[PDB]
Amino acid sequence: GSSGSSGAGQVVHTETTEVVLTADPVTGFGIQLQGSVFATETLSSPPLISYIEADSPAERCGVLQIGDRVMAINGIPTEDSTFEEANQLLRDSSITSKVTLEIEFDVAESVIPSSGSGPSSG
Repeated sequence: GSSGSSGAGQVVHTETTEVVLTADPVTGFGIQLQGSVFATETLSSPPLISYIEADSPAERCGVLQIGDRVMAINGIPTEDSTFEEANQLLRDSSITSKVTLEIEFDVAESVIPSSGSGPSSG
């Protein structure tokens, strides 16, 4: 579990962002997820953005990285059903011509960088 003198070890926080993709007149959302076909209940893993079509709205934003961490889809708790379910969500989303993807990222915290070459004050 822990690798090294444990104790006073604070961690960073994580936020969530809503991705608004407009089902293009050709490449609706053009989003791909990674999982499986068969399972027991869930997918034994979160649905990560397998691939993102080009010239698509999912890419246009560029906020959707390959292998993202979708915590939900339009509120849907990505933690059950079959890979198809999630896949269906998108398709359906096409109806309203808008799909919501709950992503999760890290946020910079109060901490000084390392003295070297790269990051410059601004």
